[PDB]
Amino acid sequence: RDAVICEPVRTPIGRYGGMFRSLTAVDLGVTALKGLLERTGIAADQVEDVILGHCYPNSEAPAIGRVVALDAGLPITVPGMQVDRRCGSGLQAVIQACLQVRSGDHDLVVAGGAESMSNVAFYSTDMRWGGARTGVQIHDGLARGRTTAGGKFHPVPGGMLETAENLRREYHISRTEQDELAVRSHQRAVAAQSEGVLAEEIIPVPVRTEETISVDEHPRADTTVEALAKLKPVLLKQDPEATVTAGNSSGQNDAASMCIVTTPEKAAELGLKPLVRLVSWGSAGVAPDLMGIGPVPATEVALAKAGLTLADIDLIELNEAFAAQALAVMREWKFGEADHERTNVRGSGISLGHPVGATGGRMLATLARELHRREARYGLETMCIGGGQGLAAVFERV
Amino acid sequence: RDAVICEPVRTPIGRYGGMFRSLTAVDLGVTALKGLLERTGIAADQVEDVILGHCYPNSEAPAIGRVVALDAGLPITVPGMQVDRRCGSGLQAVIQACLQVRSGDHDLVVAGGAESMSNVAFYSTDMRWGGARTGVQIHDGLARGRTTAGGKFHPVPGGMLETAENLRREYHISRTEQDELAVRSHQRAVAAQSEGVLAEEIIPVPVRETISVDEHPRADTTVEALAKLKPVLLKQDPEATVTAGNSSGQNDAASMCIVTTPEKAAELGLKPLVRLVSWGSAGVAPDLMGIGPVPATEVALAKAGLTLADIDLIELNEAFAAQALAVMREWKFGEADHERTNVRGSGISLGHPVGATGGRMLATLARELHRREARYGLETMCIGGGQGLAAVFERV
Amino acid sequence: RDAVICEPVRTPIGRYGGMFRSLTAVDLGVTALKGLLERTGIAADQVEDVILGHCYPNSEAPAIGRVVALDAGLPITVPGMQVDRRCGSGLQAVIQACLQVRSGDHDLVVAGGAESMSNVAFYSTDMRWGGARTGVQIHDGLARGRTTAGGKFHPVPGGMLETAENLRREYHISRTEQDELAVRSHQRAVAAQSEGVLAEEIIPVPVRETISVDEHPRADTTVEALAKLKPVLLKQDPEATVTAGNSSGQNDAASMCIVTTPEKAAELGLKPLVRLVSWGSAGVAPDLMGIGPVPATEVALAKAGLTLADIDLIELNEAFAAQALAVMREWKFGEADHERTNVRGSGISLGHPVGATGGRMLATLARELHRREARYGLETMCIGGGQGLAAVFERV
Amino acid sequence: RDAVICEPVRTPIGRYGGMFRSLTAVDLGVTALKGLLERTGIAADQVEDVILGHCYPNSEAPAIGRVVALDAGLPITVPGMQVDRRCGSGLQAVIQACLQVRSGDHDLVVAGGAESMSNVAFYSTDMRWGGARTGVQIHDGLARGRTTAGGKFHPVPGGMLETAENLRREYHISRTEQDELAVRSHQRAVAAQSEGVLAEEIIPVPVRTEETISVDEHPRADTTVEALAKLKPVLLKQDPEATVTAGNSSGQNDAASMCIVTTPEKAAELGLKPLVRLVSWGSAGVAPDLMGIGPVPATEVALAKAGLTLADIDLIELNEAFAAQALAVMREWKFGEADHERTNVRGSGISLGHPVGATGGRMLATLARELHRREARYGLETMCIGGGQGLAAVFERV
Repeated sequence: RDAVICEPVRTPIGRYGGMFRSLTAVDLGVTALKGLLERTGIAADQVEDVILGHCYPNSEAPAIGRVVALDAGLPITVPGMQVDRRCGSGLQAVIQACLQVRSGDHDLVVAGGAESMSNVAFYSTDMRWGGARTGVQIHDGLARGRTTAGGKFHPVPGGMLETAENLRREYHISRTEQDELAVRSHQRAVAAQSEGVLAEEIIPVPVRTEETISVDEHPRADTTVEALAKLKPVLLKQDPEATVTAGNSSGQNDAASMCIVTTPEKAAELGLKPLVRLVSWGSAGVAPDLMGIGPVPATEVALAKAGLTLADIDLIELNEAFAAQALAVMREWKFGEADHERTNVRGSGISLGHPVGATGGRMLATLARELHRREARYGLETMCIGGGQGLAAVFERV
Repeated sequence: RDAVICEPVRTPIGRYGGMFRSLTAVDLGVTALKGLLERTGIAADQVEDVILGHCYPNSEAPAIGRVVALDAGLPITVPGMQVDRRCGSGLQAVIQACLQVRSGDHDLVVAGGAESMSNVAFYSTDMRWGGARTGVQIHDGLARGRTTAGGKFHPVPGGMLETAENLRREYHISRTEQDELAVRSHQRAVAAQSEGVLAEEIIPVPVRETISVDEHPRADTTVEALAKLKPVLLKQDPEATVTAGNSSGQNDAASMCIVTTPEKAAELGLKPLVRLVSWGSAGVAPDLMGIGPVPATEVALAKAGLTLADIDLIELNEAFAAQALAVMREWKFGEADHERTNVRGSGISLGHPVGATGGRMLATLARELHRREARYGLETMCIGGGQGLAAVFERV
Repeated sequence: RDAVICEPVRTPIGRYGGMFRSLTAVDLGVTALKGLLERTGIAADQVEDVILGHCYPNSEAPAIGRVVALDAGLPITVPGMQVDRRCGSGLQAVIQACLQVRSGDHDLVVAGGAESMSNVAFYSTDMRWGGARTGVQIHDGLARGRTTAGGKFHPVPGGMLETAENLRREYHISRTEQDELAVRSHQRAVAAQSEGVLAEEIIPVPVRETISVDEHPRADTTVEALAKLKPVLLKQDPEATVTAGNSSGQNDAASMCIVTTPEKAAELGLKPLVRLVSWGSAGVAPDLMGIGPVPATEVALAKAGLTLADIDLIELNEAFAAQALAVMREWKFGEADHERTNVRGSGISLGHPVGATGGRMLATLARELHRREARYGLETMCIGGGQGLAAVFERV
Repeated sequence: RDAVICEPVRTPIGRYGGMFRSLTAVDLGVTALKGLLERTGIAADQVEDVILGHCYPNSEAPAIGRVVALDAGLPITVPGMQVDRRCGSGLQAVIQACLQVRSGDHDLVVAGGAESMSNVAFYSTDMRWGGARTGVQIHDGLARGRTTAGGKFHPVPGGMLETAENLRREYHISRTEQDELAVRSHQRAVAAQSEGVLAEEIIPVPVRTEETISVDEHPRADTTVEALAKLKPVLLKQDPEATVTAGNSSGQNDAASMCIVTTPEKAAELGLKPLVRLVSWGSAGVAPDLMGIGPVPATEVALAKAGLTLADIDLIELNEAFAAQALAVMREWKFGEADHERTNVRGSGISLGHPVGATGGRMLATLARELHRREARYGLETMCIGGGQGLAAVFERV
């Protein structure tokens, strides 16, 4: 039986330290979840699991999908959980949801993701037993995670950005091209805002001052290659040829994404309108210091399973973790000017942001809704993953 | 296709602050994973995913299954990830493994769990934008999580231990009943040790000395001795019964198994022990979490078209004696059922290294089914925050 | 022999969280000390000791006098130290400097104070020997010191402010009288600004922009406006009167001066402004701390063979209007006396940067005693935890 | 007027994390102070000031002398305060008490020191306004203080220990020499114990599992050059010629010290028995990275003021922060092995411990009492100070 995606929504995406700074990841998740349930009008006891991608969990919200469900006023009979495959966590959550619905185990579950990078904890492993002899180290959850996802045998001191430079280096990718991709990104997000399509994607978020925010914080209409040319590469001191700036990289962000994963039968029965179904997915491991190229093997797996080629794909969502990383993938994919027209049509991580746990759900909402709008057939959602992985899923319009 | 479980193993279980205090959750997981690969002799590049339950993750090891893969020396081509459904995380990892093997997506994956509760972080969310007006709090990862899992509308100030006092109160469970279960638990664990059946489950672990025995079980445990302990919530509640002796502890361990198909198992010369029949999950009141196994088991049994009468062996994690006794009252157990339940010990005697508990129960359930030539096995646990998880397995 | 005070200076006084927030107590101390040496033209190796009152010290700057000396570029041969007698600390530093000059041990030393209440540390006594059992608490140094200065036998939960309410209650001091004094204090501060007399006390501070103006005094304070403010402790006490308007605040600053002999001074071109006649210290009940200046002053007047009527100028740090008015009650002040007291403002308008307050009061008293060609000045202050300190100086 | 010292006493000295770990600096101070007043019988309202050296103050006890007075039950009329000149703080408190008694301001005050190094705080200056852009550090009050004391232009990343190797290197001091000094220190402390002389100095401390402790925790009778040779130099990694070990270094410790400072005329009126009068004191600054040599110029100043030379000094207390550091000073003094007979005759920081704020009064209680038992005339007390200072005082038997 099929697994279909219904009403994929998200909150707007705030900047790190920005408009959502005072909201927890649970706050955003509850908003998105309540928005989803209001739009679909389904009974709350129809939900059989809430599975959330979530990359900086802590005991403020253990097994966060459960906490989100309770805090949104779902029955205590609704189970939930947390998954982490770094940047792929929100797609991981969806795939998991698809497997347990296709299997006959559940008829309807929620898949999503929530991240408040503004409020990632500082933590220490030296206070339980005392620093009387070692001292006490405190770690930024965000900063520390950049150096550890490849474990002790594959060190990347400069984390993901360092690997983005590695790709720049290996693929001989110019700064200009990187900032050019950056500009397109902002233009498509800003275009999509004005063309009124983001309205169906977004659950507005009430913050309190009772101001309801319904626009993404990071996109800018005045973005240009000349302005971006002025930006300093983050690793310039250690690398003369460094190209990666804050301007052609995705930032740190706050957001939540939610959707319904069900069977076509159950959806008809509840008056849902399925937008896509899962055709295939793939995962893959690559070298931690080249994590950015993770989408290429992942996508090959997903395409092979489905019996498709990349030419069979009408729409592409590729999280653009860094411009150099994304361009590397598109080089491997042998992309023309023509291919950019079907890729990241409403923006990407660079323009919208990268609220890690929620990104898979953002890309999905965009992909699902745009396939429908273009009456296109196949979509590919794929992303690189810190520590050296890739995830890809192929969807087909219903 | 069928998904079968092969070579379900685990490290010994260390006490909180005890023998494994110097080892991280990754250290423990790496040792279990390497011991698994060494026993099965399978090439590392056969592993298509490492899915681990891990309830107190932090940035020392993001997406821990991937880190454990790489730190165990597995190729960069092996993916991995982390899952948290509290106490059910280990079973959850196994279930997901079965779903992606049964679906035809993967042929062979590793499912397991890792927890170093000795090294769970202290943390704050008041230090980034400053604690000028709010003040600053630093939370014990363990302690804080006990109160927040039911969310803001179902806080439990006394954590999971409060929920056990609730079930004891509701079910009229005497202190003596609880301590008898506890004594039974230690008896079985120690008996299992002396019998030598543990050598099959356990991956020995080297510390800076090579350990291969569980830290917590005690041969000398008596009802009279346990009567001497003071209930943790005595001040709050004069008829409190839950002590450190009839509770499961905080612990360190890692658990690993192969999830694969009969066809792939046979090519690799593996010995499939059980296959997954069905599973069920459920939500209950956070303050009554401990009852979680009752509706989750119903679901798993319903799906399998079985009844509890059809179940030859049961693994129930006994987070607390009072919690477990409440489950078994709903199951209407007699003396005799006790004989097919947790026959090599439980959380009370072996400890509860949360993320790794599910794989502990599976290693015993899978192996004990084969050892007894029995047919059906049930694995179930309560879950902090008010959930339950259950899985039915069938001997291959 | 004689001890005379030369060139008493200070930085502007920043609000807590305000204009100097990014500057450390050492940043403020170094600026003030460099300003002092610049104005005086003294050679750096002529400084024999740097003694600083400093009430929230921490290991970023141990024995802060020495750190400030070295960071201001004095040679490694210049000793330095830290003193703490709460609010009296800066006066305590001056008195110590006088003692070891008058004794003949030293010919020239620097006395001062430095406080960055913006950067007072958060600290914990639970992280050394382990937090699992107790939990880990981290305290605001400022919030914490509110309840501890009187020890365990004389608790004052509401801190110094509670003692201000105590004095309000004992002396039947009206809310309106308090606010009148607060307006008075702001008027004199701005007056002193506009008249350019302050430019002489102040070493301007460069921030990443040079600042030379105190942050808290407001030209527009009215009894009408202050009446709107709510008593901090009104919830506990309906008759509470002490607000943020008629209290001294939390602030950042440093003060410095030269303490030398008349001969060394003449020899170096220094212009001695005053000499220390006498000083006194006293302890009072922690819960009536604010009355501290009354016994302290009597001690000091007594050792000087003077009476209060003999004093030409008073500096009284008004930590709170209610406290200040209580002292003035006991001093049987009349409207005329208010004219010779705190003529350039006080804690309420300028702020109360604890360790640097004594040096502020001294810079005003010394220089206003020359402006007015007067003879004796009194500097006195209540102290955290139930103390009082006072010093009589005489114009040279 | 002279300043004379009566009844200098001290608590036993606990080890870092040892027998006094559940006691605060105030607890130790209250005990020593109650002990002083109970021995002497001095009426409490005769005390005009309680001045305590204290190097790791925090808001648990602001102006610690005042707190200790109150907590010891003294009348609310007794003022008090805290001073910090690091290692010199206990002597500094005594010197200040002498100045303000010699001047006529006071007739009688308490001077002492208190330190619970077991209980020194960890702290941060990054948490009030947030560490979003700076990150967060938590510092050991103890380890941090050792690297910051010389300010920004004289950083010492290796702390006190580094300065000790510096002295070892510049004075060509052998490990064996250092360990020999350490052995002797323990011998003399251990002998002082068995000879019964320490009971005069010591105020026994009640502690609850209740026991009464009256013996110093760190001195050990089994200290041998052979045993010491076995320990590895703390800075060996950095410096293959490193010689300084925990065995030839003073420990971190908890204790408190108290004495009466008064005039001959006041002591007579109350029937007190003064032990010594303050002849002179000196203070000096040296390079922070050579802080350990501080006593040499400090002592020169005190001797010059006194019209004395080192030849006139019958007894010497020198706090040996490190054997290397102490030997360097003795090398400057041109000390023979014969001078060891008059120097630290009941032990030193290496054996007895070094509870910083209370060390000054520890040395004074020994010096004053030993000067009378030997009916010698002059005694010197000097100490090197972290951050590059020295403090010295000459006392005369009364």
